[PDB]
Amino acid sequence: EPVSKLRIRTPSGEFLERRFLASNKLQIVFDFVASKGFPWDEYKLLSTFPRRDVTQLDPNKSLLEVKLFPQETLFLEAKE
Repeated sequence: EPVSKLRIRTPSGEFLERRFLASNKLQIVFDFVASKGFPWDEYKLLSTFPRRDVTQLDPNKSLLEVKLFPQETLFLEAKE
């Protein structure tokens, strides 16, 4: 029960920030960024290394299961 600390950079270049259960399902993060106004159908959620569009990952997996732990910076970007 330890701490995933994510920093999402917005298109404005500003930094969304918050912590989750590393045991927390991925959909949770999906919702967090969505609630802050950044919807899946419209935005790629990018991890640098290994470069993956996290949105494209199965929402059921854990942040632990997806190497999102314990100190990542992510990137939102228009799927247009």
